[PDB]
Amino acid sequence: GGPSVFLFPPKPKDTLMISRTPEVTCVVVDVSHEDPEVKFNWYVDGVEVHNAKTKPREEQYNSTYRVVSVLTVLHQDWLNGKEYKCKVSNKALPAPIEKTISKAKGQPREPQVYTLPPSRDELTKNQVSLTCLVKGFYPSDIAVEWESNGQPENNYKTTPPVLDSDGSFFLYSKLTVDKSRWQQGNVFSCSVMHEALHNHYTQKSLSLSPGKAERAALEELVKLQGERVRGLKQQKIEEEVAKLLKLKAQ
Amino acid sequence: GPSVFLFPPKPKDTLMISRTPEVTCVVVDVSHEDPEVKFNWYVDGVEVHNAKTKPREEQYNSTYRVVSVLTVLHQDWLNGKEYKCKVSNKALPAPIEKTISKAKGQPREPQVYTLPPSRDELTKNQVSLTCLVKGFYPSDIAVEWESNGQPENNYKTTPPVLDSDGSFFLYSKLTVDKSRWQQGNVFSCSVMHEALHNHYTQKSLSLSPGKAERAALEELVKLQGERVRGLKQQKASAELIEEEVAKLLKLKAQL
Repeated sequence: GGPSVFLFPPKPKDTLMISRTPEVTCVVVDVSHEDPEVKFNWYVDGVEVHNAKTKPREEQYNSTYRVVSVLTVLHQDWLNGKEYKCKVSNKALPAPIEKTISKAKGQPREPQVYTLPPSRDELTKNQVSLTCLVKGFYPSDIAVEWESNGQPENNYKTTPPVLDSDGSFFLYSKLTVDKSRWQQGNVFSCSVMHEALHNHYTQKSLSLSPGKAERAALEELVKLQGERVRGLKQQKIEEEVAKLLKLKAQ
Repeated sequence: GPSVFLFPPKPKDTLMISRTPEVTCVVVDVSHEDPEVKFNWYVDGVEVHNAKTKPREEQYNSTYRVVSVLTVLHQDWLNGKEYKCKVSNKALPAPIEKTISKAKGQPREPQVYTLPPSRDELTKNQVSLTCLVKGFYPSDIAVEWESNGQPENNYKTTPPVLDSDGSFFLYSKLTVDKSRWQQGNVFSCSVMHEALHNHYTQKSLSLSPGKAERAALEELVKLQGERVRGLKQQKASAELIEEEVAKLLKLKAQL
């Protein structure tokens, strides 16, 4: 047993938002101080590529080196299921080691997002738990955050994806808030990114009483469409502005 | 060379006195060149001799996997005693020593909360009953669902997640046909943890009618009772009586 090669996929969030840079990471561990040089060759569907960045080596606790190579990938390439291969050469190896990685294969399935208010039993406590169930998704690569009035909530934790009996995945995200914020009728939003959602995005809202969050969302859309009409009017025209006035009325 | 893993007892086995908690020491990648392996077990530095070694299982890569299982006392494990597995093998420069114990820290009682299905989910054929278990320490816990004193078989539980206050939470999701939920069946989320009285608690969850819905139900019961008594006092088909009596019984059941 000489050096070992491990290959890690991009962060789920990075593959789904076009604004972010998804990268595959090739980690070589148990590199001897004797022969600590490592050459990486990268291949995309068998075709060699040259855009990989090499990180500086790091000392492991067992007085060996860990060496990392990071390859930027195209959103579409990763999601289309292109195979990424890392070939590692080192003098302490009889031959180069190859590892391969790609997105999980299988019929992608759209996540169903369900918000759950606090248990009546939990309303005795000073903090309450807002629950978001995300279920029936494939593959397991997913991102969940919480918002309140278009601003990120930071006091939440998400479970890892769990394999369901039907071969899809589910998880739960738990947002903790002061009971006062809940009782005041604030609207909280569970926001989910996944490859199988329209625009890779959905959100579900949740508040102390039923139609209040639905009414709130409708008013927000009215505001934005009003700004859109005002915008197009200040910009210039008449046909397109009329169509946007029909949207506002809807 | 060979690698040693040490695994703790199943949480349910440490909590029920009827069950046998065991620590498992697994050695993998043992060469059939030097395939003899001696296990020494220590409880808080003190060697013990009650360990049962399983046979030897030639792996696909023509190496051996050897497993040693040490039965532990419920009390010893929960009191946080350290269990050490020392593995000696001629292909090793020195013996490999691995240690395991229950997490150290103030044990904290889990709070159990059942959550009915999202209104949005009641459009679908199956619904999710949710059990939130939070504020527990340490992470060792067991969660099952029951209905009418029988394990429900379509549920999964998440791994314990570390909360921002240093305690753990998880969720257990029971999937049921929406019919079973709608018809007012009681489901129970059952939790075992060292910090619970009797290492056990249960929380139930069902559909029942509100205050206003109960009133309407009582009115229908009255009228259908009059209708049934009417048809019985009169002579109408046992058919029609059967149908009407069945409806009346179903109404009463909903209360």
